[PDB]
Amino acid sequence: AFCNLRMCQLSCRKSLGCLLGKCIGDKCKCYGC
Repeated sequence: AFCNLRMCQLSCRKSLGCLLGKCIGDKCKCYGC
C-alpha cells in the first residue's frame, strides 16, 4: 500500500533509516526514526 512503499523505503535508506514517515504522490519523507 501507500505511494510505492518498497521504493519509498529506498528514499529512507538513502535519506535516513527512519522506518517511519510520510508518503506523497511520488514523494516520501521519514521521521526522526
